[PDB]
Amino acid sequence: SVERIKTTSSIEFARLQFTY
Amino acid sequence: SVERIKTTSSIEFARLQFTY
Repeated sequence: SVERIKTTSSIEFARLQFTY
Repeated sequence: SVERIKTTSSIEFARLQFTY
């Protein structure tokens, strides 16, 4: 089966992850 | 008297508050 990945417009969660 | 609450499109101030 085939699907589409939905991407959030906000990367700041991952940047907060990196900083923390 | 009634009014409408205006919400900012950016939540990262509160997330920075939490992390800090």
